[PDB]
Amino acid sequence: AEGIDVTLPSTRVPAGARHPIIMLAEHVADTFIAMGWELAEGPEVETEQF
Amino acid sequence: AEGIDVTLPSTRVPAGARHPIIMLAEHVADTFIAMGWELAEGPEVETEQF
Repeated sequence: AEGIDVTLPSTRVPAGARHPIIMLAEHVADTFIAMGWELAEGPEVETEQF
Repeated sequence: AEGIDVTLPSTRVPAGARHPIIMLAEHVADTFIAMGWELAEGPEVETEQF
């Protein structure tokens, strides 16, 4: 007796996901960090001088 | 209209934590991987030859 349905849904938290483009950028970054490189940043609104 | 108490507890999931020793190993591994090194493994029960 005391038998339960072990296949009943147990996830009360909705499905979440990071964007694949962010995931690809994350994997690309990890590849270059593992080779000794670093991550630089820059503003989106740029001067014409640069 | 009456406002709510914005400081009421909202975290219904208990507090979790990774072990500090595991996190220190993660930071140590990240430090050497950022220099080009890699991570090698080995069983804990070893032969006396090795």
